[PDB]
Amino acid sequence: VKKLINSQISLLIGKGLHEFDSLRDPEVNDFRTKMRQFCEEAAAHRQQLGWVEWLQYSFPLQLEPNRALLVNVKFEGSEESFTFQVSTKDMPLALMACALRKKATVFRQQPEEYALQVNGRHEYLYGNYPLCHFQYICSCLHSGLTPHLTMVHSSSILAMRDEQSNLWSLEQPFSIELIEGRKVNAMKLVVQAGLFHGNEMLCKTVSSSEVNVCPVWKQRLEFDISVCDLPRMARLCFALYAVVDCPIAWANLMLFDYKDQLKTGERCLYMWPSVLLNPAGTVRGNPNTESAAALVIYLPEVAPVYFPALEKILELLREILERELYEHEKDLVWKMRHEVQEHFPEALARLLLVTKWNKHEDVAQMLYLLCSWPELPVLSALELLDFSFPDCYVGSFAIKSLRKLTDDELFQYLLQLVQVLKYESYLDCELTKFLLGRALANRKIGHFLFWHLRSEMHVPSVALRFGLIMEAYCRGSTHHMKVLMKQGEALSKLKALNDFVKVSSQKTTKPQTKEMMHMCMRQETYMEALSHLQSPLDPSTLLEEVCVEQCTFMDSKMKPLWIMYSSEEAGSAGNVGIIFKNGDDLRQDMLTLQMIQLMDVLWKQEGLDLRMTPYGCLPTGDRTGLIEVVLHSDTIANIQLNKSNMAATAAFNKDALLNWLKSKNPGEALDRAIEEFTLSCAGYCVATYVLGIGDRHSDNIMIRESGQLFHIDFGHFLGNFRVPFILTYDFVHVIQQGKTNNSEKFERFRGYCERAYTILRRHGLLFLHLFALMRAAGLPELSCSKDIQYLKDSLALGKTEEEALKHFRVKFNEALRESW
Ligand SMILES: Cn1nc(-c2cnc(N)c(-c3cnn(C(N)=O)c3)n2)nc1C1(c2ccccc2)CC1
Repeated sequence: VKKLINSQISLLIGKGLHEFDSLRDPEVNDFRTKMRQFCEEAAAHRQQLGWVEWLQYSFPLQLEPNRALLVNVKFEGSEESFTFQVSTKDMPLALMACALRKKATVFRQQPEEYALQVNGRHEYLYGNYPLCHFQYICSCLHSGLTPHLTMVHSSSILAMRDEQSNLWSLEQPFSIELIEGRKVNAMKLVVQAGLFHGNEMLCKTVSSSEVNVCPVWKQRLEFDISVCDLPRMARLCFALYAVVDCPIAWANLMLFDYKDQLKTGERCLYMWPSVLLNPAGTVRGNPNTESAAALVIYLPEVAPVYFPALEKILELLREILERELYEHEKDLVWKMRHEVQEHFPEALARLLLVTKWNKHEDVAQMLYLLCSWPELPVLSALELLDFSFPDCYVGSFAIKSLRKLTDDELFQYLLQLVQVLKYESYLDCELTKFLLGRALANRKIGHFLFWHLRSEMHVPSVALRFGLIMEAYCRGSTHHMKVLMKQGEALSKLKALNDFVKVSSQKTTKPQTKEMMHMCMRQETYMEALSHLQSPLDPSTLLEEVCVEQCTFMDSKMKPLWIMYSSEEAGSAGNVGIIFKNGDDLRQDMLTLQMIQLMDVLWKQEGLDLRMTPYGCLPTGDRTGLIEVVLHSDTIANIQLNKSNMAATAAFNKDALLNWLKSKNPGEALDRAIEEFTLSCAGYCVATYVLGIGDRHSDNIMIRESGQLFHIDFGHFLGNFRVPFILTYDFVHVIQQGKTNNSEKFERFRGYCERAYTILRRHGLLFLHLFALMRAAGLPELSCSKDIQYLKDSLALGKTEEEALKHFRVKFNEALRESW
């Protein structure tokens, strides 16, 4: 039992638990015991939660950021149902009462004892909220479907819960002895060092002696800083390069250990290959000890030297610049530090960037203001998670301020918070305890936290950390671990199936490959593995019976698979699909879609539903991911091919899109699809201009039969190949309802673009903090300031609301003139 769980975690996280112990590292050993225990206490509090609190954990509510409707209600142990004509202003409790009365009259004889489960879904409807505030109700009111819900009693939810149980006295200057190395190159070799407190130097970059390629130095490198004035998060960074410039390898390390003690004596640093100095990189050596260039160095003794505790630390024209600053302006902010705490608390980030981290008296002065610093908003707190604020007490404060994050806000920023783990100096950190804690209190946070870490297990710089966090998570969730093993089981099968489709497509016809994909899919093991799991894209979505005849593959380079599902219990809402792609990095796609989804949230909060399609996209492994099938859609390209004996047969290529809409929306149903198209077009015109989505062509823009426009293939963003605003004649034609001149519908569409644009600019900083935290990912198109800059200009964040609107009008007008 205890052994099987250990072998289950190993297979699931894709790294044997025997490997962690084989390193014999006390830090890895300390994190494992402490986090195992932390996660087991969370598991314990959970198994005692009330039945409603278990619904908030296992099935958290999907809420939207009057008018009549038909709803179908049945009960758990019967096929018998009742269809009611209720209102969007009614709470679930009233519908639950109607359902219990209709039961009493059929069965010839309390609502607070039930929850409404969404049929064939891991979704529920409970709490004091009108029906239209629920995502499932809106997805029914929009598509034209009748919600199907089952009355689940308190005892059946409790049965689920139960079945799912488990110092200053050192004034000398800092120095190291650079002994030798064991690398490969073909010239002389120089080892440049540097002391860093995040993205900033504590002193200048002291270089080494030019020793020949054949390498021994044995030099005492002296740094321009004192041993008493080393910050706790001091980072000694190295770089090895060849000269007659060519980078070879880099390596970083902390001067204090996880137990706050200054390190001694000999250190062999297994270096990471280079693409000058890299302070942002991992402080753990390359795990490929056999094929890695190593650097031996000495950490001289100073006699145990522990970093002082907080009790010792604690004992030891201004308004015009508060909206990069000069050396005199910095001195002003630092002298005024007490006034900044009391009258400008949100300016904290600017005060943290002016304190001299190269002087221990200055740090304690800053930290004294910080320990009495009032709580900052979520927006201020997301800025302090950057590697630009590396201090542990700053990070602890940032986490403290982020504790007020709702489960909806935390879920929206989970990708950025997972990325910040790459910046952490030590294994046991506040961020992990916060993620793991918040994961174990919410199965949906826990699901996605797992997939974010699992997706990168093949990346050796994070493999140890990500694997230890997943192991700690499984300790606190034995049932979920098995639920996620089922998802990896389907994915292991989709990878072997896709490898066959790849080989087969280069040897035979598509109908021949398709038929054999079906014969392989219909094998016992494939039928079991691909059916009856939760969707890695959405835990609330249940992938029940796999529809083998409806499955195929797409013709693009990597032969993506088209896997269809159906569920008897769910009805039409159970007809779902996933696209399995293997070969491309899907990280940037996920980020771009999450940023569009965030835009849709900020628009919906202000009462604007621009009819957006934020379809799921999730990396699951090495160059492997899933995309969500948006049902009843097709590319602009396909529609425009204009084939004969079809309902979309056009006399002119321009009419193809409008004829396609007419054929799918007959009669009075057409006018709504023109509005759907107009709103979605405006939202994607803003999203693509703001995010710099270039290289747009008819085969990467899609339309739903409902009229809704949306983009696919986000392989390029932030201007990478200054992208101008885009307007296609083929779309303006549809907005104008097939008229040459129609300004009434064009200006209302221009209004949508203007309104959408302004709303985004007000949260411009939120996109700025989130994209800055994202630099930790290693996306080749999100690597520097020139990438974050594109967003600063696209949103004209410097300018006022009226100045930016005119600048946008020039961008919107230049797109219209470019439209043939
Ligand atoms: C009908 N239909 N629906 C889609 C569809 C639906 N939802 C999506 N999210 C995406 C998507 C997103 N990214 N992406 C990608 N990178 O490839 C694809 N595509 N595609 C088709 C087509 C198809 C399907 C199967 C076999 C041949 C041709 C006609 C192309």
